[PDB]
Amino acid sequence: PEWYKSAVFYELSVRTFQDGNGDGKGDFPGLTSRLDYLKNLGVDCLWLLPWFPSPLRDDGYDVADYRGIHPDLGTLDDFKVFLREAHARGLWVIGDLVTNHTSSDHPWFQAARRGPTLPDGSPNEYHDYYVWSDEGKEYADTRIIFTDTEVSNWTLDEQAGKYYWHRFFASQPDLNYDNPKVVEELHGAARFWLDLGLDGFRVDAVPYLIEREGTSCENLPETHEILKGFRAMVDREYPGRLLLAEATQWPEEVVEYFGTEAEPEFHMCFNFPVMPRLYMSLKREDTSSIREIMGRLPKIPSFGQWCIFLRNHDELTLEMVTDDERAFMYAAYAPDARMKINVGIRRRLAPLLDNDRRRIELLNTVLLALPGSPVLYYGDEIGMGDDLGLPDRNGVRTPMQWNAGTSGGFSTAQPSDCFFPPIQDPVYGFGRVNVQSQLQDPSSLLKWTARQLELRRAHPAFAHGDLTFIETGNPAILAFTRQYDGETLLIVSNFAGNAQAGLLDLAPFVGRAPVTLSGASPLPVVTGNGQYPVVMGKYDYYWLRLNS
Amino acid sequence: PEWYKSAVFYELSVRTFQDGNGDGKGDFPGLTSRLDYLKNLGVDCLWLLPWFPSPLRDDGYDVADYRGIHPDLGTLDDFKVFLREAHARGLWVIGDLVTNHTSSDHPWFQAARRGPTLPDGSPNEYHDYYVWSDEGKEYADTRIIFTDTEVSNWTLDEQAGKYYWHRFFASQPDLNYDNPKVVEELHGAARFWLDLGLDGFRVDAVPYLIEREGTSCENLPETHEILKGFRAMVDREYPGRLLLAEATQWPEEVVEYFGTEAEPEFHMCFNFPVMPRLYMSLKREDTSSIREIMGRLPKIPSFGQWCIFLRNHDELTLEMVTDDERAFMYAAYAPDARMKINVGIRRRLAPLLDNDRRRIELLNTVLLALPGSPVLYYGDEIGMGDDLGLPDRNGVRTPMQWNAGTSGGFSTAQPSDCFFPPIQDPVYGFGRVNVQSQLQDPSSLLKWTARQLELRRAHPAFAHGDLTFIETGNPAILAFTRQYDGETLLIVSNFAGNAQAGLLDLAPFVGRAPVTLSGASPLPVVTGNGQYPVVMGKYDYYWLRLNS
Ligand SMILES: [Ca+2]
Ligand SMILES: [Ca+2]
Ligand SMILES: [Mg+2]
Ligand SMILES: [Mg+2]
Repeated sequence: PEWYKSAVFYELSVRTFQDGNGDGKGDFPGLTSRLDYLKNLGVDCLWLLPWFPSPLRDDGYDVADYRGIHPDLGTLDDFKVFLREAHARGLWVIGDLVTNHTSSDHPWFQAARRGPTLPDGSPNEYHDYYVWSDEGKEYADTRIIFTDTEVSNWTLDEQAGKYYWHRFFASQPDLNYDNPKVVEELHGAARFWLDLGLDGFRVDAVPYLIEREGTSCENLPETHEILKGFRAMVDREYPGRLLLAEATQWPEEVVEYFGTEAEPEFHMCFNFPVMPRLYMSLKREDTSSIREIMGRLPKIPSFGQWCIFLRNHDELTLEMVTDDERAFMYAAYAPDARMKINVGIRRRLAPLLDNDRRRIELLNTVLLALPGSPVLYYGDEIGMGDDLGLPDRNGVRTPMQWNAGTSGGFSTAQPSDCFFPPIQDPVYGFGRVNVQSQLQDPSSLLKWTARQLELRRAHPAFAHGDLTFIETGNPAILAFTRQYDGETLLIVSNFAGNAQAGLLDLAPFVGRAPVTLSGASPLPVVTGNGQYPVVMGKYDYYWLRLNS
Repeated sequence: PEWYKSAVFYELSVRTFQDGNGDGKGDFPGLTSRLDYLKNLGVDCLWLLPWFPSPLRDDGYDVADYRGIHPDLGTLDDFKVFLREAHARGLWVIGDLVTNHTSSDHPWFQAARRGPTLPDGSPNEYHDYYVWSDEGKEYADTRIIFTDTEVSNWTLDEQAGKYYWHRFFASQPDLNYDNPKVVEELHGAARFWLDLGLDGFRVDAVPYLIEREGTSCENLPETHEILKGFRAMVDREYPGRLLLAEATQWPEEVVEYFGTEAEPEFHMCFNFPVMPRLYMSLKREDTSSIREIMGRLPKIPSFGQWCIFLRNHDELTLEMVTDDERAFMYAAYAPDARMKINVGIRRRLAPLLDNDRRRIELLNTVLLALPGSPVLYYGDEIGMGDDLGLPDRNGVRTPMQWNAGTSGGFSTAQPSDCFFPPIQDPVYGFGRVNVQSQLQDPSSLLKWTARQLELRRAHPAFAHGDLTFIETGNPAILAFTRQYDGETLLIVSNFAGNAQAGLLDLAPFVGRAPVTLSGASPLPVVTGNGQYPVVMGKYDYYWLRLNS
């Protein structure tokens, strides 16, 4: 099995994890100095948010140089020391590859906006890197992702006197993927980090590569053909590396980003479809949407693995739910207007769940039990909160809370001088929520998370097994089996806030003896018709194995 | 029923609870400012720790005066305005009436140590307030309560050329209740206080205030007789006022401190026998000794009400258990030698349980669901810790952690300047553990404790019902009914740290449905032989109702 299929992933931002030089901004020596924490947590793969030169208008997703380290973060040598130190402990590291767009400061765009003809009359080879219209009327009816900021995906450049296309901020013009030259520029950018030993990339915003009149300009077959060539290049020149897709689409579209056995595409795709449903079910005490949306997801190819997640550095996206589900999620998880942004909710995991550790634990166990490799949002493992006074999605990117000291140990700069201010409020601030506290606390959420990954790590069925929902006769009780190489696990979760009963249909397993995976406390052998009664307490989770 | 049977009791110490003036010592004006917090928590009755003037060689239980206010805590003025406010919100206030002994610095000993006759020739009336002994051989077959500090109960005084008796410290000379001017002086002690508004007293060290040869000098019939007088004096002169007794003995010998219907002693008595087997059964994951010690209590009189508790201002006493049980307890709950004292363990409740909230919540449920009126020890509702760098049992008596400011909000004096230092450590300290934080946090242990009080108060069969244990087929699962007034509670509690299956014996309720007390989700209907199957997750509590 390929290494990503057994990996626990951890998403962090360099600028926001550990400040190492007192200026208030995270950097590569600060991260390096913290690799022991990441390793002893149970993390296998670090996914780093963009680290390139950038004005930071979309926090570095507006790349101005695909081949440097951003001056806030240190030097290209600092990055080389970090990559070497992470590999010595057995961590993989992936980067973030912004294929769809660059920053409007990228030298390419500064050359492109000078018109099709550079002022001495010869053709301007860069003008064509980007996507231009005389009046910005093409691709109408296509939607706007940043609904609270942009009013058109086209914008007029003052010096070219034409419009350019951008699916995101106006400072992030789309790259033109019908220009073969653009394809090689990025294959070459991927080559520069892969040559240095990077283990692969998260690949950003992949559904939006190619645009076509008369289409939504999402999931276009031309976009898949490009992504196929990225994999064909990685497959030939860098066997073993990982390509992981960001694609918030509906199930029948997401699964396509794996390609096929004959035409592979991505190795991994975030399971965006399940993520909203975890939160809906919890609030409805009805888990059917989890089962319904899961059942819409086709089998993926042999090399493929889902990456399961609860929250990331973005808002909780309601882009891919129905109008009614969206409206239901806003009412349940966004009671204040300031809580929402671009068809999303911009809150951290713990505040989404009313800080109820039981609910945090339940979803964290659903995160570890579905088919796939899990990704942890940095700081979620100590129960970090949010700062919704910050703009856009910055509120869920406050600094990591290392201890109760100056700026939660993130920096020796004062809180007001850090890149984003470290949280200080009585519930979620660093005096109460910090890593030092929770390493010394015997029953902290940090120790739980570690123990629970330790638990997962000891049963490969969690990483490689099939999946089979079990009828429970109570919508509050979600039940499934995970089967692999002999072992059968049976996973039972109550999404209600009080005690619940069910009749598990274990008819296929009559005469088997369930045991807890933690300590093998025995449960009644399944007998008779196999209709098996269970009771559960509020948010309980049963991790069992079925012995034959 | 009488108000005590239906009340929530809160134990606190004025010195430790809230400083009003700035000198690092909790005073009555300050306690009076925190009366709303106790009201909103759902507490009915404050049991205070001795507020009387003292040298404090045993935090107020070496009493030098019985009829005034220790100047640390403020004035008698202040006490008035305090008892006026506690009553102006619906709070009963009881007091600690220290009986078997006084402080060696109490006028009646100061005078008594001058000998059996004054130098002028007139018999010293006071010399026989206390027990004396020419050659200290009278009363050998006796144990010393404080075995870490006292070698014997006799202490040779100098100025009276004589030994004198103390069951506790040499600075607490025992009182002589073969003297009737003594008895009068402690009926007169009371009269002082109940006449101002007080509602009763906890009675200190009842089983030891009468001593006689050839015996064990505890629980002697001569001793119970005086107590009957106190009750008699109180029923006669102050009707509807409480008497609660510290009676750490084996069960039957304790029940005797209630009186009988004919001649009655104490209304209320701490259920010392059960409090240790809770801790034992959690570690053993085997509740059998919880039943056994409740199954060895005799029924109690009508007016009689057990007082239930988990922890208090002392250590966790292990005095009344078998020598096998006392070794296991130490092995389980005192890994470090300096955590023991006087055949006991001097740790707070949250550290005793590894700061594991699930375990904390569990014992609290069983607290509030066993037959009695419960007493909560201050700070346990937020999870406070213990400081073993304090002497005696003062490690579980640190300042109330109110917020995250100067000294936890307990005082404006810095931590070095407080009567005892607040706790500052990364786990239990007041930057992480305080009231302000827990007021603001939807799922805090504070709000959980007051939610569970609200839930106890909607179901009077907790205070007033009887009690019947139910078979479960698994010693880890403790279940019992509490019936009263045509309502039946079914209380099911799992003491194991992993999931447990049980077979509950519900034969008497065939055709009834258990429904959760919280949220009213019904469980399946008891059918057949009433062998009702259950599964529980680690430390679950099911609070159910059985409908006709
Ligand atoms: Ca594009
Ligand atoms: Ca005595
Ligand atoms: Mg820095
Ligand atoms: Mg004071």
